[PDB]
Amino acid sequence: MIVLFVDFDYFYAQVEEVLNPSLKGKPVVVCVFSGRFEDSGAVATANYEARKFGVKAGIPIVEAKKILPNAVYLPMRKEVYQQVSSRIMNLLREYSEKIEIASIDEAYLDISDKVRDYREAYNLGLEIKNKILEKEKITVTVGISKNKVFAKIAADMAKPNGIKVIDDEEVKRLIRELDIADVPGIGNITAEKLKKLGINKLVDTLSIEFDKLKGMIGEAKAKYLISLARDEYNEPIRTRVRKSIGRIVTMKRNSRNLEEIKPYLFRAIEESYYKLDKRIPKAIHVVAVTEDLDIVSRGRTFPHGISKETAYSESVKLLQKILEEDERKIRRIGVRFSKFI
DNA sequence: GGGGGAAGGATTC
DNA sequence: CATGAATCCTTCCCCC
Ligand SMILES: Nc1ncnc2c1ncn2[C@H]1C[C@H](O)[C@@H](COP(=O)(O)OP(=O)(O)OP(=O)(O)O)O1
Ligand SMILES: [Ca+2]
Ligand SMILES: [Ca+2]
Ligand SMILES: [Ca+2]
Repeated sequence: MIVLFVDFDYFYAQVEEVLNPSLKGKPVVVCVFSGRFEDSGAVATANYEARKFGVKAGIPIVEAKKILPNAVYLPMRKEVYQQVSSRIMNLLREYSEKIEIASIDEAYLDISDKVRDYREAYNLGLEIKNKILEKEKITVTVGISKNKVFAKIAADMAKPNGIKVIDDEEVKRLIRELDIADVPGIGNITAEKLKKLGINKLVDTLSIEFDKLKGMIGEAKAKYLISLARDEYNEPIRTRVRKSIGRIVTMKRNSRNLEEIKPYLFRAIEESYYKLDKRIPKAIHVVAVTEDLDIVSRGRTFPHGISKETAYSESVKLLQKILEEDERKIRRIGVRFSKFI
């Protein structure tokens, strides 16, 4: 089995560079403006010119301007990036019918029956980078290995605008030298739990009784890491379909007033329904972000589909339930629809 | 005991 | 200061 992972470089900002080439070379910061005070919000992503100085995804726009006050700041345009992404995704289909689209800018290709070895896979890589660079003017990093995880790790090491292969020989090496934290699916919270257990590299997970592992990070995460350490991880490439659709907005100011909140909530439902387009949900959840960045939610599944009318009234109750069951103020309110018919 | 779904949350990218 | 969706976990609950 041979996997080829494609990851587009600094995607949102690169698409803005493509649409306005006079930007290539200058630090570009794509942000989400919360409408609260001035320049309130966060950075969705930034090109590398900007990342050299610490401006990256997740930091306040405010801290970014303090560092790069003259950089170009642009408001995120998700719809545009999505259509550009869809076109690139369609180009990849012509290289394998077995393709897994993991996110707006990541995709795994199962190229076992289109190639015989790593030389041809690597070659197919350059061919794909070029096809995309020509047709869309988007540079992408490619990763190639025996399974999805290592394909992705490969790209993580080769980005930006790179390509790298991790042969079986190097796979066994990494399982021993690679920092467990660099393994996809291992975030700051799990990496921490892993250190207290003394597990610092993939291999280390073998010198520990599975039961203590399952207890600390869960069974799923345990079997996952153990199979990667044993080098028997071989999850297939599957076409994934939406199981959920929703939206959450930020308020001008925190609140607990049902009447002051409703507008934002209804706005979220209107936009969610628009995205459902033909899909009908049997379940709805109202999600709130408390004044201290905590997340609470109340839901309800119905035996039948939900009409926009029902959604509107039901969401109000679930919101009231949240207020009744939590004294804190709400910072962000929103809805989520799932269990489509 | 244990299947199976539902609800609220934890984590990750 | 702090802007969509998947997968997994724990606890309930109904029930044969
Ligand atoms: N914190 C975030 N907030 C909003 N969107 C995000 C965030 N992190 C990532 N994204 C989105 C927008 C990015 O362009 C896209 C690509 O995934 P990402 O992990 O960030 O790849 P990257 O390291 O190559 O840079 P880039 O973010 O520009 O693509 O995912
Ligand atoms: Ca990515
Ligand atoms: Ca990317
Ligand atoms: Ca990590």
